Amino acid sequence: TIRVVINGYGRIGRNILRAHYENGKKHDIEIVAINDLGDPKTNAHLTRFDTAHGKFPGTVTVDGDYMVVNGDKIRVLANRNPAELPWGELGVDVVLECTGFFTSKEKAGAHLKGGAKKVIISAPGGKDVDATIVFGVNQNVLKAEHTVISNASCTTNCLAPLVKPLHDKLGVETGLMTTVHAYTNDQVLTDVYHEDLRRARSATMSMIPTKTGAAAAVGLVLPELNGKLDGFAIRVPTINVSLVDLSFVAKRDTTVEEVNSILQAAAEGELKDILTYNTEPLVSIDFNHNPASSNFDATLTKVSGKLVKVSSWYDNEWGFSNRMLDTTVALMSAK
Amino acid sequence: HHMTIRVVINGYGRIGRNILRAHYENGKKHDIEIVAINDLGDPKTNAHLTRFDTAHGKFPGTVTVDGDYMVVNGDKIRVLANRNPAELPWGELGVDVVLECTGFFTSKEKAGAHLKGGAKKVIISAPGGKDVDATIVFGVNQNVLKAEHTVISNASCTTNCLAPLVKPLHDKLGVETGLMTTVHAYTNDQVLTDVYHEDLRRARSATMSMIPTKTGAAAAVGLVLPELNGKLDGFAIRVPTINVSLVDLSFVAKRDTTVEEVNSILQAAAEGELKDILTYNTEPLVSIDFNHNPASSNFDATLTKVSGKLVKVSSWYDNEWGFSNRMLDTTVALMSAK
Amino acid sequence: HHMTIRVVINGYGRIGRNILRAHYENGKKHDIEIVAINDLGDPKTNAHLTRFDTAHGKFPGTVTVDGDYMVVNGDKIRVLANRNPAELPWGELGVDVVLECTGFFTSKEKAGAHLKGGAKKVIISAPGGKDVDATIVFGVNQNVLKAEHTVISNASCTTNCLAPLVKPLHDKLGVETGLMTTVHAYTNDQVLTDVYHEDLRRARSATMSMIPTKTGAAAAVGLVLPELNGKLDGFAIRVPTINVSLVDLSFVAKRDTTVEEVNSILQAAAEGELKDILTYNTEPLVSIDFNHNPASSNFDATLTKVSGKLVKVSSWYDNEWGFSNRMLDTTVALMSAK
Amino acid sequence: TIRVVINGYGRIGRNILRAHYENGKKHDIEIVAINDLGDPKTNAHLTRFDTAHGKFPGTVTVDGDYMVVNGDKIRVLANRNPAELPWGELGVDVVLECTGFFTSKEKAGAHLKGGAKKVIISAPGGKDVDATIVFGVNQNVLKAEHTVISNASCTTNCLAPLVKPLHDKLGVETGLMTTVHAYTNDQVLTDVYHEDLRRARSATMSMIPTKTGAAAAVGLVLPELNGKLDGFAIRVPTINVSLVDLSFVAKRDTTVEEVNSILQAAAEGELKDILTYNTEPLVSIDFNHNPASSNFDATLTKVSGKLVKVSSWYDNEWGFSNRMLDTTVALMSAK
Ligand SMILES: [Mg+2]
Ligand SMILES: [Mg+2]
Ligand SMILES: [Mg+2]
Ligand SMILES: [Mg+2]
Ligand SMILES: [Mg+2]
Ligand SMILES: [Mg+2]
Repeated sequence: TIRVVINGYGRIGRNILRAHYENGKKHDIEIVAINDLGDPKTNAHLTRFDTAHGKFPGTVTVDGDYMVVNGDKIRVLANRNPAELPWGELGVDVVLECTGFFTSKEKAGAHLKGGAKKVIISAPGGKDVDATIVFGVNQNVLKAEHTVISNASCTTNCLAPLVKPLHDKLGVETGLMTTVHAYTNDQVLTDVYHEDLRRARSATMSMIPTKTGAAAAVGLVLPELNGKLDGFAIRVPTINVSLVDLSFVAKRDTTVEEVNSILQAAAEGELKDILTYNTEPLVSIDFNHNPASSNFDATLTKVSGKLVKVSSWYDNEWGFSNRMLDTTVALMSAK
Repeated sequence: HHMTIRVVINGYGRIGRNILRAHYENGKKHDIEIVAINDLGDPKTNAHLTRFDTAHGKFPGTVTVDGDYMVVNGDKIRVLANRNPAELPWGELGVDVVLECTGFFTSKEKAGAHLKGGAKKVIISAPGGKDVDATIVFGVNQNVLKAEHTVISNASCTTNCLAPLVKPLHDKLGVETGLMTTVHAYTNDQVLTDVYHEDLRRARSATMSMIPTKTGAAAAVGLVLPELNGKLDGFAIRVPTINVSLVDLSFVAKRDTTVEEVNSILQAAAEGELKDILTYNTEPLVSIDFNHNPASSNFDATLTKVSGKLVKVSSWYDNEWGFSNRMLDTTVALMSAK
Repeated sequence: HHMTIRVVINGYGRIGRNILRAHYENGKKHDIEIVAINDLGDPKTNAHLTRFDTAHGKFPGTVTVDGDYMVVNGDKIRVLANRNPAELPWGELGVDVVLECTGFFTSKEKAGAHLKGGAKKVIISAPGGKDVDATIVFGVNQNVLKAEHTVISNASCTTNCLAPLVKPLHDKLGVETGLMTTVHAYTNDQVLTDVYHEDLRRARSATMSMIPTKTGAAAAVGLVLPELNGKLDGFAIRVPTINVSLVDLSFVAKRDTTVEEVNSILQAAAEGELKDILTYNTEPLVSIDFNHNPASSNFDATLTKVSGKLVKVSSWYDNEWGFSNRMLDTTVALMSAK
Repeated sequence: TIRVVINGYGRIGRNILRAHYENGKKHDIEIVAINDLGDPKTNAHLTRFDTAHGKFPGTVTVDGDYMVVNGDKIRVLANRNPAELPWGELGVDVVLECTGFFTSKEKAGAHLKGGAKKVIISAPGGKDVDATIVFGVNQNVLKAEHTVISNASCTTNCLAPLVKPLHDKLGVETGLMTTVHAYTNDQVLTDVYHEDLRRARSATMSMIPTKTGAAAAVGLVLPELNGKLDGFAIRVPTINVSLVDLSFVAKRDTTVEEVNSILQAAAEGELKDILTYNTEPLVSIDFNHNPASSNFDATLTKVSGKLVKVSSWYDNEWGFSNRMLDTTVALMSAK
């Protein structure tokens, strides 16, 4: 059994914890501690009640130095310097690094000095991380020697399962992505100073372009695609669930039904439960709280010559949270 | 206006009301007088909706109802309510052009009822049936209009954004094939909370979801640019904004190009032949900054991507206001055709 | 269910569909079987809208269309489509109670057409005409029901929130007079972007504004609590949320009271006679936390204010789900009446 | 002519500046400097483009140490310690204190040490401020000796003009207010740690109660009402424009038309242009960018016995911004 801690009990951290309990602790993981600078009773309240993900169906209480979730005593800690955290004295196998402040292999390595064996960054990592993993696509690159890895981004976890079967079975010459994306807490309600002049604008009233690294990052996960994809994001006024819209030039002629069949076979085969195959006339909220990384919408496929468009819905919080647990197991399992 | 084009609006829904607002808000720049509105609603309600709008704010002007007339900045506009266009007193009113905005008369056969009532021409504020005399994106193909054309289509808001964007690129680079997504504001064909609709996706709350919907607007470019017939297709994703939309076109160029070259082609078009129809934008703007912008296509050079021969270009458009202003442009072009 | 109450739903709009969902989502807690739905829409569309909802999420269960039946968790529900209730085969189906959810048959005279078709009783999912046999807020006055009552009203969602809130306070403090504002989620009588409506305020975009609207729900308390007849009035402010509303009642008490005393009165009622109808809340919650809550009135003790003899009490309510569950409660009470 | 500076060029500061220029500089004021920690080009961009208030109709450029607005050179400064600001060397008459960090008479007095003559706090002040002003209701309490005052809050500026004529002409025994209020930037897009557990919840999806001091603060402005009013706020998903809903026990019997007539007479008399009188069937967005403090909606009045309900719409940004300019003049004019 793998002993995990969560560094940063924000939205990502809370959703990882909820994902662990809501699936019946399918993974051989015990969350033995949370480190967060906020006070425990507020963080427990925000675990019990969420707007996007509703009420936690389990039980959460705070008892002394512990937050108790479905009977499990999770040690609460509040040290801003990771190397002083008692990870070694606590037997910590994997730190889920969810603060957003320690996204390089160097900064995230402080957890190793404090006694933890490994760290998974809940976001794209520096150039210098040991690996960048989309679980279901490249977790086989993991090795026992790795100690700081990145779990990529929500968007890369949607795109890579979509493009891998298509590149294998059809061939991707080049591609361009737009992700139509729910707003996030790096955005604002009404216009206010921001480093980025577009994210400074009300997220509730506008479509807001923003830069994405996900199309390029698929090159890390699928090296044969390095340099072949580019794109951007459009943030729109929804609280959760996003859409990858990928246009690509196929290397040979194809049809709508062949493209769809390739993805259906992948969803029943090696990408089962990571990639799903959807034919019903659904809308974005129907994928809220769906734990898949990539919900391919076969109803939206278009083919015009060699030009193909494919679209996939993803819960940009819940899919990623569940993948953090899958990657935790695969990392402790690497030889 | 004197010895002017006399127009009437059939259907005073949002499209018709926004044509009237566009005409008055630029000071009747076009040599047009709106002399009647036919609509089945209470005239006092239609007058109130002209004074106050959520998306387009308060009308800068005066609107009163005085008997059988709605008076706008002093202009007396006859208010009618008849379901059958052939019974409308268009000959009596000396109508040059009916702006047909109901959605119920989109073929030449149906719209011809206005001509029976004595109007000289009809412009459908939407894609037309296969029998219409022309389909016009003003700035792109108004030169095809002739004096013989009597029932025409002004295409759609989305086609009016796409065609100015793709015409310069096709002329300089060639288009092999292209696929469009329009990320589009919701419209009144959608719903607040889930309820019966003919379309199972538009049956779903528009305020809470991204909602795919079909649109023929990319295929329709072939009616205005015949060299592109059959080469473009696409669909729409409706999102929770009240107005302003984004055309996102991915296409395969016939030769190699670059971000800078694509942007330069569109900059030249915006400064030249497509001035005021197509604009060129480099500032870090968001969709609401194009609300109440009368251009057809506000190209956003900051978003251009090129990977191999695949190009993505994106253009913002006020899906109500641009089209409203183009209806007036096309009215003048039609009446000027020789 | 065996030797059960056989119900049908006339009108499968949101109100009717949410009754069906409420029945199945609590596992058919009530000894009721829904044996038919009459609606003019395509049954496959109505089935899809039962499986997926924005406000209430996915139905936890199965829904298929198999011939003339919609099959819900294995239960065969006959699907009908007839505009005239007197032609519906209610006698053939052994219907005990029609849940009348169309909005078109709210008087006893009109709803009596269901009785001509052979149903035994009708419950209108809305305020009734002056001729209905009873108006029921379950938990407050279901004891007035008699076996002779055949067409009744279940009042409105807002009356079902207000009456449980005010009944305990009137009993212990006395109400001289009261005025209510309900801060209310938008509904499908409103619009996404401004368009013609009979009401000039509901003609305006519901997503961008606070919109006042009339409601008789405070006056209607007098039908269920006659001692309060004529003492309460109010109106609604529609705001941009899809579901869950807030009753905000200001009233003048007949004796002096305090925040703590007011809260204690409502706590005792919630723990006693009004259990599960009225809840008592002290946690720092917001409206979405009451979405899909089946109570009629979720009193929020954190909001209580008293200044002199003026009291303000506020209660959250899922304006769809509470009422849906109460329709089922009132069905059982009506069929149990002696 | 009064030489003004803006400390804190956030939303309040930007809207004060826009209000000055959009009304044709009706007030005998020159904004001679802005002090803000953000960089000038971002703040100029956010002056040119706003979501709630649209595009500034004037011209804004940055030229060296100055932001030029409609031809006026406004000195730009970036000192976080007010006493080091060159206010004296710059002839600063009134500092409009808009940071939200200096809301006591003591903390705000740092501007006086730096050489400014007076400070107006753009929010409720400490117990210790020299005065709390709702312009149009009590600006006559101002005196030459005052050096730190508060301009109250947006909500108090809506409520006080509403209640003053009613108390004078009818009599307010007691009252309770609900303000149905647009969200603000102290709220969040999706649930995240906050000091207040209700404001920690998504402002776009819920009605969110919050505490207000405005009903009590009307006691400062109208001492005869001290202790007689209480209330709270409900934040709802709109970006701007709010509603005061006041229920009160009148001291004598009255009617809907008398209540409305009292307010109509006040809107044409002493409260002209501060209080407006509205009978059209309007909704909240129709009052966006309206510079009044209190837009009374006569269509909503209710009277049941001695119990009266009156409602007033207010642009909670624009009305207050315009009042800051009115109060600036009245403060420099006090003898
Ligand atoms: Mg002429
Ligand atoms: Mg005729
Ligand atoms: Mg000729
Ligand atoms: Mg039975
Ligand atoms: Mg029969
Ligand atoms: Mg009996």
